[PDB]
Amino acid sequence: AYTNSFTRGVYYPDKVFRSSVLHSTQDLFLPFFSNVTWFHVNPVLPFNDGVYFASIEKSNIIRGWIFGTTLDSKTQSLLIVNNATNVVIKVCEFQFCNDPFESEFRVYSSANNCTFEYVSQFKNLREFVFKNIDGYFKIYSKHTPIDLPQGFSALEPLVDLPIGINITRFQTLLAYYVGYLQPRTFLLKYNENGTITDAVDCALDPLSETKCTLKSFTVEKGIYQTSNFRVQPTESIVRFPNITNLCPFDEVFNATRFASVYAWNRKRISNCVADYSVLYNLAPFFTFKCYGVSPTKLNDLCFTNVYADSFVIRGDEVRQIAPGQTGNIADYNYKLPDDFTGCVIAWNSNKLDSKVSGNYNYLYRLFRKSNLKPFERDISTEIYQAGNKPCNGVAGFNCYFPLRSYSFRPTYGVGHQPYRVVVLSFELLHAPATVCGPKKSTNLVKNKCVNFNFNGLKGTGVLTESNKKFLPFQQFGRDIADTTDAVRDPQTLEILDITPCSFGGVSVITPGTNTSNQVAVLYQGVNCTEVPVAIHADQLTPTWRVYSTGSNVFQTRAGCLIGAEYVNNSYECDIPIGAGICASYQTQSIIAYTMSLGAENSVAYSNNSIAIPTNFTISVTTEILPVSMTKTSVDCTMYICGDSTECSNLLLQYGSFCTQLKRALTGIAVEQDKNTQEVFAQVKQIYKTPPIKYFGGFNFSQILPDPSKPSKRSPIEDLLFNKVTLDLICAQKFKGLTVLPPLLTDEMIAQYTSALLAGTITSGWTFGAGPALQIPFPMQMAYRFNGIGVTQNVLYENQKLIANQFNSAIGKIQDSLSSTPSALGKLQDVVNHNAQALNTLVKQLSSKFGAISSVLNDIFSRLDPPEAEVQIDRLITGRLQSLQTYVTQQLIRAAEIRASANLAATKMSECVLGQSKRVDFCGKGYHLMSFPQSAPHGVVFLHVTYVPAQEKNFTTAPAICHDGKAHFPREGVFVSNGTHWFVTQRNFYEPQIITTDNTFVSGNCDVVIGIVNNTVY
Amino acid sequence: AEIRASANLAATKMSECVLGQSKRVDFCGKGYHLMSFPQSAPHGVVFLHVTYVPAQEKNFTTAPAICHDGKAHFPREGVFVSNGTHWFVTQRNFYEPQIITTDNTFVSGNCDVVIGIVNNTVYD
Amino acid sequence: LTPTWRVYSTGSNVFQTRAGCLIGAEYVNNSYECDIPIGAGICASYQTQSIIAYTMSLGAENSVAYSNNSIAIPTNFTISVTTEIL
Amino acid sequence: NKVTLADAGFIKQYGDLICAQKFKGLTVLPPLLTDEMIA
Amino acid sequence: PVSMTKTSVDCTMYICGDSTECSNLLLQYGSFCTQLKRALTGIAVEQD
Ligand SMILES: *[C@@H]1O[C@H](CO)[C@@H](O)[C@H](O)[C@H]1NC(C)=O
Ligand SMILES: *[C@@H]1O[C@H](CO)[C@@H](O)[C@H](O)[C@H]1NC(C)=O
Ligand SMILES: *[C@@H]1O[C@H](CO)[C@@H](O)[C@H](O)[C@H]1NC(C)=O
Ligand SMILES: *[C@@H]1O[C@H](CO)[C@@H](O)[C@H](O)[C@H]1NC(C)=O
Ligand SMILES: *[C@@H]1O[C@H](CO)[C@@H](O)[C@H](O)[C@H]1NC(C)=O
Ligand SMILES: *[C@@H]1O[C@H](CO)[C@@H](O)[C@H](O)[C@H]1NC(C)=O
Ligand SMILES: *[C@@H]1O[C@H](CO)[C@@H](O)[C@H](O)[C@H]1NC(C)=O
Ligand SMILES: *[C@@H]1O[C@H](CO)[C@@H](O)[C@H](O)[C@H]1NC(C)=O
Ligand SMILES: *[C@@H]1O[C@H](CO)[C@@H](O)[C@H](O)[C@H]1NC(C)=O
Ligand SMILES: *[C@@H]1O[C@H](CO)[C@@H](O)[C@H](O)[C@H]1NC(C)=O
Ligand SMILES: *[C@@H]1O[C@H](CO)[C@@H](O)[C@H](O)[C@H]1NC(C)=O
Ligand SMILES: *[C@@H]1O[C@H](CO)[C@@H](O)[C@H](O)[C@H]1NC(C)=O
Ligand SMILES: *[C@@H]1O[C@H](CO)[C@@H](O)[C@H](O)[C@H]1NC(C)=O
Ligand SMILES: *[C@@H]1O[C@H](CO)[C@@H](O)[C@H](O)[C@H]1NC(C)=O
Repeated sequence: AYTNSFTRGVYYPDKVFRSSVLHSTQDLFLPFFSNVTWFHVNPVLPFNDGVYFASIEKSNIIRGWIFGTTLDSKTQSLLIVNNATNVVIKVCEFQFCNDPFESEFRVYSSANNCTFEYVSQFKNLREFVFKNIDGYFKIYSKHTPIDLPQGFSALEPLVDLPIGINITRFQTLLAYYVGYLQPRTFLLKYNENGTITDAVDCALDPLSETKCTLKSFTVEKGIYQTSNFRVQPTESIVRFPNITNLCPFDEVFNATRFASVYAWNRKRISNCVADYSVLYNLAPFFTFKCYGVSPTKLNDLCFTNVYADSFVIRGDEVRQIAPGQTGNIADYNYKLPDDFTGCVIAWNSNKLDSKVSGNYNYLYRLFRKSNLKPFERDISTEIYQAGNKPCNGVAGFNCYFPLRSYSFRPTYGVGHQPYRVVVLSFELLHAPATVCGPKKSTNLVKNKCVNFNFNGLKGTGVLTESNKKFLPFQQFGRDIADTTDAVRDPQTLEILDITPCSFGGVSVITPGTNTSNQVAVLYQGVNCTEVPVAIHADQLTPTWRVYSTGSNVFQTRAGCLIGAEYVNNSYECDIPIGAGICASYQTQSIIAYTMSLGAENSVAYSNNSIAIPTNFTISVTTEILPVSMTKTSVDCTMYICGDSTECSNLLLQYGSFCTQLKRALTGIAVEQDKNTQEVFAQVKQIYKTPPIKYFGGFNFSQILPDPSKPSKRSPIEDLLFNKVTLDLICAQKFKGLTVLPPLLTDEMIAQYTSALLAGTITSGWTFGAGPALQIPFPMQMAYRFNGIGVTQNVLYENQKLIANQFNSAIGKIQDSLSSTPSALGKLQDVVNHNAQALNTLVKQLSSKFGAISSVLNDIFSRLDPPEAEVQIDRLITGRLQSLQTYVTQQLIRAAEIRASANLAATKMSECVLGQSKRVDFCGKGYHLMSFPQSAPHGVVFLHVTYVPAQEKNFTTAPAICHDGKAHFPREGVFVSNGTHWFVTQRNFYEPQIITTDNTFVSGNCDVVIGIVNNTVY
Repeated sequence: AEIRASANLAATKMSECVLGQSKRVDFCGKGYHLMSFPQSAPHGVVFLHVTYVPAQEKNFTTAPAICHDGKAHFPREGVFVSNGTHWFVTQRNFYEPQIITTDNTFVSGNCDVVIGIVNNTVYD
Repeated sequence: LTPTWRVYSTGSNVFQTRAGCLIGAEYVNNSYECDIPIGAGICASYQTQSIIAYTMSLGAENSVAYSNNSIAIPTNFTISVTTEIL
Repeated sequence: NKVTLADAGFIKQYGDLICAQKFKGLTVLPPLLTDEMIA
Repeated sequence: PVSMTKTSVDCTMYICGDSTECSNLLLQYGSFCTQLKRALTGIAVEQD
């Protein structure tokens, strides 16, 4: 039968204790919700990559297993039996009987050579995990007092056996379930007492991939870039030249007599198959040193200009056959270019060249005027002159013959014994190739993703017939990036274009893990006709699938959306997809739609119709502005090195990096206090509110300091300081990352805010321009109504209604902040950004950066200084880069916060210390006044504005013709109830009788279009 | 980027403080801005801001409106203040008491709504 | 002691602050304008003769005589000329 | 018609400089608001 | 100007194009690609 494995088979991947962490592990796991085979009480199930084995029973019916390859005597098989006394393990040549199954003698007949033996110690669930890696048979296990259960439980290591055999099949020695392992990435959640309490299978589905991307088990609503889909190569091809003759290496290496180093011999190698394995049969212990390549890779490459230079030298000069070496041999005999690509093969040839008597067939130049250029040969015998004399003639004093013989003898020490040297020079500068290693050519697959190899150029992509034409000397084409984009096929000589395999970005639209587990997927920049759908795991690198269902596939200019039904109704954007398309959870399913820009409203325009408001609303709105960020300090050496003195000494050689970082962070830290001072320290005097808090009916209790509180904060300020969350700090501290306190405490900032509020309440805007002049609050409001163009009588006649509207509006602010979650989101964003940056810095200390380990002490305690310093250099470079990135991001964030703080200071000056006429600067409507409230890292402004309401249509005229004079309203607009004509102020309907004092006259009523006949009393 | 923000601010101040008179509070100095003068400085600009600062304040009694002949009067371009026994209308930022006439105030309704209205003669 | 040198803790010249331990300054109870900022509201200055730590002063307290019928009006003015450097 | 865009971030159908960038892993995403909605 | 081009980078494709050994090595340089992606996503959201 078959059943669902659920979330079972997780096993502790390491022996390290961990607590309150989310750790990511790549290992052989049992994929979640896997189809496991259920057997009941059996056959010989295969061993694919490791096995999860479960056994629900209460009678020890299951006793062991037999892992092996043929399970016969012709091979070696592992045997594991659980006898009531012990457990027996035996890798040994077993002729297992056909139905093994208490008489243990009924399992196998013969037990030939045994290379490994070992002995050790409500139904029940015995879970096991068997793996075979690097010759080790690992077993993890767990017992649970109990269709597999549907809970989470993790398996602990039991034993690793060095059994040294391949295991392809196994059989249970007699309900047991058998699942299989695959290479997977898992996100494991460790408990506080170090217990794995949950896992996420990253490759299970798109939501799991989102969870692993965010390193969390809960995903908020939104759209997340999770990974990129990548089409995988279907097959592989190899295209090498058709040449089959072997290279003439025997006539080079196996030569009766080699040349002299001064007249060294050069041989051209072409049109042949170069099998370098034929080497390694030279005078044993020979030197085979390569430059630009590795000896083990020569058989896999193709070469352009292969030359074999052969000569004989003395052993102690073999070190001189290398780039940049100096000496008689390297200066006057045989020089190699500094940029030499090739291989030097040297081997002692005492038994070929040495002569008991002295061999004079091998000479070397000892004296030359100048040095030689690379690969140059000098075969002249002129007399070298070390003296100023006209040496022209024969040898003598300061006149030496330039060549001297080695005189190799069998009795010499190794250092002066003959060595035969062969230098192979080749250009791996691709180019058309004639010498190639032994490699078989497959067929050419076009218009299909493949792994390809053209004369050693390896790659993956799609090959198409090219319209480009190469010149005879050209074999590859290159693009702007200098990557090969065209290749001439070595056999047919046609030109093929190389294109990358289809790939793209994938985004996951989630309504929120809380709300639902449904997801939609956006394949970005792709049309649905091209969305990968390959069934087998050969495509869509994510490796999960979101199959179509008809109405669940939509095409947007941002890409193809799968899993969201498109609707024709328009809404506000909930989750932005792009190109006008948004998505949301209907409730039940995810729906995509075109976003609405808002509701239409045709304004009734006429040449004589005017709408005048008849009422108003006092609106109180909120504006939240960051003012400062956490001041941070970094102990550079403690972060980079951390208790390692060797690392500190090595660090000293890297420059003034830490001084620069400290200076930049100090600049940011000082700027934060400057920001706070510029926002809140505007007042010179700490004004205090009057003990008797009557203000004409206006109630400031929610904004004024509350004397009960130990901090003397207002109720709204307390709500703000509780809504913004401001052991991880200790972990950061241990790495040298510290937070510096702000200069102004929250009590001092609240005191500044209180002084500002008292000044504005008791004196209006006068305390911002000089001495604070007291004025009754209703009179101040009358001034602020005169500011927005409303006559004073409006306030005094509506004092109680205005006061009540203000009080109710101020009352709703507490709810509005506390209710809407993402209200303080800007200040919380500042806090979260700092915390995230520091946590990222701490987490970067576990990165190896290509070194063998991220622990400096382990590197120093296991390596000699020469190589240790290389590894430590990798680590120090990586950590320095982490610090530099952190400081640069901090500088950019501090610039942005400084802009926000300059804006907050401007708002403090122009909305709290005065009444602003700038539209939308201090709230939506017509600004009346504003109140500041401190917030953990910023300032909240409560803007009080006047909003017209209950508008009424009237008929209007540009002017009034009376007595023959044209009349225009001095401080208002002409309106008509329908039959009578009044003059009204603009923002409040207050009709008045048209007199010659509320009106002025200019010209006759013959030029003013629209002029109307009436009487100006 | 920081210096460019500073130079944008300096250009704005050159436009609104030197080429005009600014109503924005504290944009062109502390006090009510009258005018400003630019002076070039080595790598920047210096603005000499000339502002009007009120001084030598005196307390007065004040009322929202004045009741006369059963009519409520609100000041046109001033506030009502009292020497102690008589009543004047003054401009806000400088003590310039004037006899309350029916030319520097306006009538709006009766003296039965304003919370604080005071009886006195509005000379016609 | 990594910095080797040590400043003697004479008792009256050791103080605890949220910024850390201050040694070589005497905490007083007067409030002056901040001269050298230590942090968390604490500043330092040369008294004259020794270094003193103190809680910084936000400014001189003031109380505006608010009533529901009293208005302060300036009788005079000053023409001020301030400087702004950009 | 006076400002020339380079990519504009719209669907590319498999089969110049944009192609080079895309093959190297660099893409342009479309703005949320279209030109018509901004208009 | 109001907005600029929104850009996305496939870090693995740029650094390790079509090489798998390079990708498995790149898995050891920490969260660099994740930080780059987060920064560019922040820019892209800021444009809208
Ligand atoms: C972890 O184990 C400890 C053992 O002392 C126990 O006290 C604690 O409650 C456990 N944690 C849980 C149950 O979350
Ligand atoms: C040299 O000769 C030996 C013996 O015939 C042979 O095994 C070897 O491969 C030859 N070396 C080369 C480089 O051909
Ligand atoms: C995607 O490909 C199909 C098939 O060629 C085509 O009809 C469609 O227009 C393409 N998508 C876009 C956005 O052009
Ligand atoms: C006044 O408005 C109406 C309707 O919009 C229009 O027909 C008429 O021409 C306008 N007046 C004049 C003088 O055009
Ligand atoms: C103005 O609005 C208020 C509600 O805030 C209402 O009580 C009052 O009656 C309205 N005034 C008029 C004249 O409708
Ligand atoms: C002012 O408002 C607070 C909170 O809404 C309330 O408790 C208090 O009684 C109010 N004061 C007056 C004088 O109405
Ligand atoms: C003004 O008139 C238009 C059309 O005549 C009407 O739709 C609108 O509701 C009116 N507005 C008011 C405030 O009466
Ligand atoms: C004219 O305005 C008066 C208010 O002053 C109003 O009582 C009257 O109804 C208006 N005329 C018409 C025709 O509505
Ligand atoms: C307004 O009165 C004047 C006075 O003679 C007259 O000429 C004009 O035609 C009148 N206009 C209308 C629209 O009645
Ligand atoms: C205004 O009255 C208050 C309270 O009596 C007083 O302290 C203040 O000095 C007075 N103002 C002037 C300018 O005399
Ligand atoms: C009242 O004003 C009058 C001027 O009309 C003058 O007696 C003096 O300034 C004030 N009187 C008192 C007692 O303040
Ligand atoms: C002003 O005069 C009216 C009319 O007699 C009276 O009702 C009112 O009380 C007077 N005001 C004061 C403050 O005495
Ligand atoms: C006006 O102020 C006085 C003194 O400050 C106070 O006794 C009175 O209650 C206030 N007005 C009202 C209506 O309470
Ligand atoms: C106003 O102040 C000036 C000094 O700035 C002084 O000379 C003058 O007498 C003052 N005027 C009054 C009326 O106090």
